[PDB]
Amino acid sequence: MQEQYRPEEIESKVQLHWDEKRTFEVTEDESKEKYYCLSMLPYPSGRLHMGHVRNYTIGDVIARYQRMLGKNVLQPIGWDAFGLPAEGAAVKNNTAPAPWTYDNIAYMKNQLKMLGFGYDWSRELATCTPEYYRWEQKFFTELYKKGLVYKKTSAVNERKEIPQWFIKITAYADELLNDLDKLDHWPDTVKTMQRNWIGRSEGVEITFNVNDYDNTLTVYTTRPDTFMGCTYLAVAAGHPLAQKAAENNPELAAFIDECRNTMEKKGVDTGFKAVHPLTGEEIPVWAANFVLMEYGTGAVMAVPGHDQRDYEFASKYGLNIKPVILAADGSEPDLSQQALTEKGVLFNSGEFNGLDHEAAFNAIADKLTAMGVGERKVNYRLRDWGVSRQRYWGAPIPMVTLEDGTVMPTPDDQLPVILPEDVVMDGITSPIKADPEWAKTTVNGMPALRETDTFDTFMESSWYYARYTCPQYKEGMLDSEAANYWLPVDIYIGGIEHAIMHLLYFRFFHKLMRDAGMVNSDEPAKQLLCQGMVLADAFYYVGENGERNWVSPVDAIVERDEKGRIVKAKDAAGHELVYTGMSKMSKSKNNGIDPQVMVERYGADTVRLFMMFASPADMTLEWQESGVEGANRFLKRVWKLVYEHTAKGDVAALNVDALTENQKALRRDVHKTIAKVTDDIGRRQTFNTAIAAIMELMNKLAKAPTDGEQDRALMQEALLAVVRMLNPFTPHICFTLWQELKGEGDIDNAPWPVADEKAMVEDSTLVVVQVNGKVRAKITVPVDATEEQVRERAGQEHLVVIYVPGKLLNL
RNA sequence: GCCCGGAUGGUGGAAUCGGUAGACACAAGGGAAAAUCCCUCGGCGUUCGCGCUGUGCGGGUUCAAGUCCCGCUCCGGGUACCA
Ligand SMILES: [Mg+2]
Repeated sequence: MQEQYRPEEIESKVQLHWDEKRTFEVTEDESKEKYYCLSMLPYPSGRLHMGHVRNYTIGDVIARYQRMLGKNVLQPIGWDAFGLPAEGAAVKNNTAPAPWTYDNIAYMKNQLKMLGFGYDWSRELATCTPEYYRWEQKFFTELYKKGLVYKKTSAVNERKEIPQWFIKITAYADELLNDLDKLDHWPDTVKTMQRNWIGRSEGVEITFNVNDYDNTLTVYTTRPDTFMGCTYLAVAAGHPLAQKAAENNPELAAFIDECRNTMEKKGVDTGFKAVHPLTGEEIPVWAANFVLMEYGTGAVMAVPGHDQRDYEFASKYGLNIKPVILAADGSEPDLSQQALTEKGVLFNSGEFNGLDHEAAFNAIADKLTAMGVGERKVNYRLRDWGVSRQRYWGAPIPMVTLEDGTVMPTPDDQLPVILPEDVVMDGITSPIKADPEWAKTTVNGMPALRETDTFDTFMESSWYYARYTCPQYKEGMLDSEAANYWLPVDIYIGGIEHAIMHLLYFRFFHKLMRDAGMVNSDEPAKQLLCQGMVLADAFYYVGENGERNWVSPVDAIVERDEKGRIVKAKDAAGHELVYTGMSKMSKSKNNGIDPQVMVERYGADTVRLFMMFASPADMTLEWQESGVEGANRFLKRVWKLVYEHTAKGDVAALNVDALTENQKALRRDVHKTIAKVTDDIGRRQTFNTAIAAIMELMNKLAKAPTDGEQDRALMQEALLAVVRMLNPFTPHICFTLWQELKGEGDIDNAPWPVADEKAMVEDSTLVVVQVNGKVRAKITVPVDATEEQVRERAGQEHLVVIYVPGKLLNL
């Protein structure tokens, strides 16, 4: 055994070994309990960032630990490889998105190996290859044939009316919302975000006649109980009613054009009068900047007495404000300053007077419904999923338009529709749109023009978790047996910022696949763990020109007070720096830290250990070089204790019967430590305290004598235990130390240590004696003494009723 | 302005159970320039044994609150008129 620990001499040999033995490659083995540990797949930007390192170290810790518990563990890796950055890099360099992307995959793959992540590399996928995207193209054709796909012009952000393909995600909204109650092991924050994003709404559509106007006008309301307080209707700027009025009304015309471009209220009277269906009285119709064209019908019944936006519009333009709901105490409301918003009992409402809110809602709805001018309607904030982009670097959309004018899917025997990778980019137009020949094809015997827009990249990320189960299956999108063996994912790890995009889409996609017969479960992941951001100090100076210039913390020369807080700071050019604290990492604050640099400076194991020790997985992590150094020193001390132990040669069989009292207490701490680290990693997922627990045991182990045969036999049992406990975190050093300790086989398939129950029995326990809360004594008592026995030993104490067994007496 | 989180030593963080506050580590300081190693370290008071105090500020429950409830202050993050 070398005296010095040198990761440059250990890590790449161990990595090569994991590749040569295919250590982390797995199959669908029915004789073992499965565990699917998934980290959000990287985008191949060019190099790993510290967030990848954190995300993927947490997943690797869990994957390795679950393998040591005897489970069959799937930990897959792949590349979300289409998307926008590659077209910008292609143009800037003078290349193409494909070769740039594949070069990045190669470089980042080598980085992930250099971190020692135990992936099943046989299942590696890059989502830009036709072997991947072909199945989403087929799947999109099936969705279309099932009526879940349509095309429409919609406003994207300046503002454009762009045609797009939509998947009807709203067909599944109820279930996406309802099934959140199944998600016990997702965090409350992500669930609430999804609930609010979905925005389920129960209401009524109400249709109005409109004088001297060709069509009726339908509004959506969530408060039909306030119907007799409706003093005007309001319509979105883009509504066809406003469009019409706008032909004779230049005031309106300019308002409608103002709105197309650009929380104040703004509006123009359209001059149209709608007829109130109950009273029969005319009310004015206004165009209003606060009504969304895209939601509901894009028109509202305005009740300024009881909706604050309607109140502020009516106050500004002098429209009638009419009260129809009473205050909590049955008094008429004070509307002199703002709307009365709470649901109450109606007044000023004729036949509907005295009705409470639920009764009012129902009665006014029932009456409009029977009059043929209302109907109950559930709406959603959630929009349908717009899946097309006017971009080149993505999966082609499998639709065609025949010479006819007719629209249909690309035939089965013409899938995949292949994105050509050999292209020159002009910056301006997609190569498959710039070339008129590419879109020309033939379908059902006739000349067609095929779609040139491509899929948004969330299309590929919505199902990759499932394809990892059967990545080389050529017969379909999924081998249902393989997918149902591995799914649902046991734990999915990735940031909270994906909460209402990817983390909603993959739930939807899972359900589509369920309803196609492809999987047999309702949800794709049991547990979601959202790891915190990695932070770093940030500094700037102000130039003579008044501009802020940000300076990397490595270039900061800081000065620290008596208590170590930063009091001044300068750069080597002499600029006075202002310290802004720990801050999210960015190129803008110039405070990013390159994990490659750190891996080369300290070794992967040090970087992994620091990242798991510094803070709980779900909280923010403050990157501190003094902290990383501290981790490196710990591993060096573990290396030292093993070197000195093995230097003494082989070990006698431990004889538990003949152990000394000290020996017995020391062994007790080995086994308690095993029990805690197990519970911390396996159930609590408190990785930082699991490590602290190992460190506290080492501190004792470094003190134990090791001359007598038994002392050494005990250290052997301790160190075999420590090396295994540390292995999910620091597997390179631990792989090597296991061999030095002559552990059996490779550490990766060694059994996780189990605490010996015999080793942990206490002869005695300590009891704190308090008088009136404040501690006045401490006493040792048998782990079997009765109250009165305990309270008697209590009484005997010269300084010395509530009693917790084994813990506390308070008098 | 909304919805959802936070607040413990000089610092990151422990306290899982309402029951010994500060494990573990960093930073300091003392020990045998740099590096390693070993001991001290919440604040104040001290006759060096210890005493009083202490979890942003208030209050409620409790025999007992960092923990559970309710206010106030101050810190972060999402969401842009969804009728
Ligand atoms: Mg603090």
